[PDB]
Amino acid sequence: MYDAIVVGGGFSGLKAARDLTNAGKKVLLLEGGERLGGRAYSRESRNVPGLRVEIGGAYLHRKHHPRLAAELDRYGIPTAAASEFTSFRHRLGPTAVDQAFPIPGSEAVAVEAATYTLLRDAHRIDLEKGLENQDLEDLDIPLNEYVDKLDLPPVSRQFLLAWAWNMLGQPADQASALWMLQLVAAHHYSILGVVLSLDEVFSNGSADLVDAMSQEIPEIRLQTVVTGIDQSGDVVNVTVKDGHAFQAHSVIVATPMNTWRRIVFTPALPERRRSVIEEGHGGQGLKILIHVRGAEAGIECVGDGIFPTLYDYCEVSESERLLVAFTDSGSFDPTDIGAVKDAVLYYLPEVEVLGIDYHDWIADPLFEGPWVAPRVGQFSRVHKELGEPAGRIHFVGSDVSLEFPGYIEGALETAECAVNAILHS
Amino acid sequence: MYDAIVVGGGFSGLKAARDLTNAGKKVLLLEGGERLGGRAYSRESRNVPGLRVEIGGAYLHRKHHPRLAAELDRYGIPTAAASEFTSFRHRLGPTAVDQAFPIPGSEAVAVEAATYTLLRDAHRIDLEKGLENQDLEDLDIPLNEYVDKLDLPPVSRQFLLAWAWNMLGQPADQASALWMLQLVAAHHYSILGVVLSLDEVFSNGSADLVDAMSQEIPEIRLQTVVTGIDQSGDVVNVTVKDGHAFQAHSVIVATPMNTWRRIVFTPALPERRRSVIEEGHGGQGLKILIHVRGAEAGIECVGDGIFPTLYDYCEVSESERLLVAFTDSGSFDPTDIGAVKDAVLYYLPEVEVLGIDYHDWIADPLFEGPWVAPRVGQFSRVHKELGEPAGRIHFVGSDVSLEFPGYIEGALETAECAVNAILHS
Ligand SMILES: Cc1cc2nc3c(=O)[nH]c(=O)nc-3n(C[C@H](O)[C@H](O)[C@H](O)COP(=O)(O)OP(=O)(O)OC[C@H]3O[C@@H](n4cnc5c(N)ncnc54)[C@H](O)[C@@H]3O)c2cc1C
Ligand SMILES: Cc1cc2nc3c(=O)[nH]c(=O)nc-3n(C[C@H](O)[C@H](O)[C@H](O)COP(=O)(O)OP(=O)(O)OC[C@H]3O[C@@H](n4cnc5c(N)ncnc54)[C@H](O)[C@@H]3O)c2cc1C
Ligand SMILES: NCCc1ccc(O)c(O)c1
Ligand SMILES: NCCc1ccc(O)c(O)c1
Repeated sequence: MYDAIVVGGGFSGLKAARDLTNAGKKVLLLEGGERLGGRAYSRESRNVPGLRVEIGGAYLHRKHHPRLAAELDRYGIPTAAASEFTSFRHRLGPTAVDQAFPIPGSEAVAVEAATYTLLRDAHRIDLEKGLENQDLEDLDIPLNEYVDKLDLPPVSRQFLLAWAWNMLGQPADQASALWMLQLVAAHHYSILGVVLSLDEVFSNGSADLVDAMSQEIPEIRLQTVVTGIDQSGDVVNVTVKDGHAFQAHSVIVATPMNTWRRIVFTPALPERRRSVIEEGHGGQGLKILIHVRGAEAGIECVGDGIFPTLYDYCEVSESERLLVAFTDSGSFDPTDIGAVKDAVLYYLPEVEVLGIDYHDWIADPLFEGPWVAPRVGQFSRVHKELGEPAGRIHFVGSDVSLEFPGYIEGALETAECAVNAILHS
Repeated sequence: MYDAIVVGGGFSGLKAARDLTNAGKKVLLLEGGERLGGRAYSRESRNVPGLRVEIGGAYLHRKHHPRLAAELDRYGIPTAAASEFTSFRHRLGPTAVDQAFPIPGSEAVAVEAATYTLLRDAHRIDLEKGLENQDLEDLDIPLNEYVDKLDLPPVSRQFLLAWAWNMLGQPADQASALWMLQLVAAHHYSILGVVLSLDEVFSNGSADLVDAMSQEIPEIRLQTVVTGIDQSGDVVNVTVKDGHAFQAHSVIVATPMNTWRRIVFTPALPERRRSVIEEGHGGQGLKILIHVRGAEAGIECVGDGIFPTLYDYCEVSESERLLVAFTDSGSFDPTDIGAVKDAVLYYLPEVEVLGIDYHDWIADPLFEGPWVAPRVGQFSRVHKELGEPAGRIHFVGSDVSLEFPGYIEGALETAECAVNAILHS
């Protein structure tokens, strides 16, 4: 019997389990997989033997992510500034300029006006109240309709759409405008900031921080899949797939939102949460690492291709590199290499694709999705509650962070909040 | 005896007198000077014999100025697109980029945030209510204080300040923030638009339109200075400096705001207007035409110099040009050529000043100022009323336009409005 059982060994669970430990509590961390880190997954490249790649969460920005920064400072984890872009190869039409900010002057007045509308709209969201408690329904519509209302000329329109596709992991017709404004809000009410937060990387991968953190957790069970969390008795009983149950005064669910439906909760969770939990969020982010020949360093491409963005990731040799493409799994099949060639050649006709590397987050039973993105209409029905305690069971993780959802920083923030709650209750 | 006496032969009076005429009214136009056009003043250059220069109002933009556009269309007056800028020589510090929009990326987030604040603030102004009827007092503070609140990094801060100086004709400490926001509002709620409205010029000078218009006015008295307007009787009596009085059912005052205090009105004007009329507005715009050698075509300079802006105006020969500088008459003495050399050399150290040409609008008794700019605190006390009828006497002109003050378009709009009022009353 434990003071707390933490279910899930991504950053959320790891921080929770460690902080509770250091506070003097008796803590058990249960991880379903064979590794720690969750959606922060560094490993050897499938294409380049010996090369260590981030297959999920990679980037941070110290100004926007103070908790993460403090983790890095705590353990002396080195960070390098992310791959700089010297070469611009956009597909935004003939009037675009080949630089990082490709808007031409002919569009400046329009961009000015949209910047006001977007920020006005984002200034409606208060980041503590929850997206369902602020009469924001009018905004919770498909992104494409919202962007059609803005009436943007071609370059800025497509530029906005491409990054929106990248960041949200959803085509414009499935993405919620409200959620886009939520990301704008989370970045100190900045549209620009949403892209400028790709500022830094882990010099040796996320696993450095994963290991530094796990060092301080005395009890961890890998390969342990929780299937039931039962709080009907005086002490919470946690049921596991293959073996003896575990019990604790408190349980922290630190698993991905889309996996919650695979656990039996007793009693059943508060009913307002149930339909969203059953359908899952709509995130379909697809990140592909593309092994290439013939690409010069520092390329960045944004445009109207099936890869909204494609840019430099890593140097492999003097002739070979890794590029990264973002798109979504409903729109693109990464196992279709011809398709990948076409998507790449569209921006970079001189570039030869050697191979691809990715992780199928959706098909992974321990995840059932990459980062969170709500379906249209979801989060104006229920959002804040999803991360609220139901009795003695707490819910944490990037997925339910109000402050920085979809980012490592969000995983850390929700954890902090659960820890403090437990240290009083 | 006339249906109407129009006092002043700038664009305002000219349109009024013509439209009233064409409506079948019996109209007399009284002009104090020896020319028509007022602050739209084309003439021979003082520096370059044979060269025709705009010494006042020169630029327009068809999208922002529909009335002016229709005048030009009516008379087939040719317009050329204004001098294009190929060369940028800013004094905005070492991080500025030498292009028309000199903001660097390091400042983009800050500019984004200020753009929201500025436009939010400008969106408070409704362009029909008058700046004194909307609880805008909080904004009617010195521009420098308002801009200090925005907390802008060096390039965008100085860039904003320099154009504000240019457009308002006042140093930051004397200019009202409210008035700046008013200009933003007038340009379809665009900061950018305030500078992009320098779009076109009269191919042969403003006098073309002045003449086309005056052709259609059958009675005009030049060298006729009105000194009194007396409406105590049944018919308005207009007193003139040297000679017999004139009378009419209606009088349109179409003279510059700052000259109104030199006329005796009977009865005295409504008392709320009196103190502003006595002090005059604070406009001190100084436009200097600088004859130069050693300047290549297409130069534009913006910066922190005593000339906030200095840019290409006219080609004189293969070695000689005219540049134009804007500043204000309280800050700079244009008769001091050494000073002019220093101001120019500051941006363009290779450029030799041959001579200068300007008009002293403030010292001209028929004007007592260039374009309107209120003193801090003036227009939130009284603004809309200044252009409102006092009995049978109407007040028109750029100075009192709510829609486009300081522009020819404003002169046209106020006139239209007086004409319609008279055609009913
Ligand atoms: C492609 C991609 C790119 C990203 N890039 C960035 C980025 O650049 N910057 C950034 O900040 N973030 C990025 N992220 C987001 C970030 O990686 C995650 O949002 C964050 O790591 C979430 O961590 P977590 O602790 O909330 O949950 P997770 O990391 O998902 O951890 C959940 C853990 O629970 C375990 N689990 C699941 N089911 C059970 C079960 N029933 N029983 C026991 N254990 C179970 C899982 O194995 C997993 O270890 C990216 C994400 C993806 C998918
Ligand atoms: C330096 C400068 C640059 C400018 N640049 C531009 C520009 O680029 N674009 C733009 O749109 N506008 C510009 N303007 C503004 C524009 O020129 C004026 O605001 C506009 O022409 C005002 O015209 P008006 O009809 O209101 O009055 P005015 O043009 O001033 O006409 C008033 C008339 O009344 C006469 N008068 C004065 N007192 C008496 C009296 N007591 N009795 C009889 N008659 C009298 C004067 O002689 C004058 O003819 C500029 C102005 C200046 C000063
Ligand atoms: N909700 C944003 C999650 C995210 C994080 C990193 C990325 O590179 C990305 O495209 C999207
Ligand atoms: N109130 C703006 C009046 C104005 C008009 C033309 C100019 O060139 C200028 O600097 C200012």
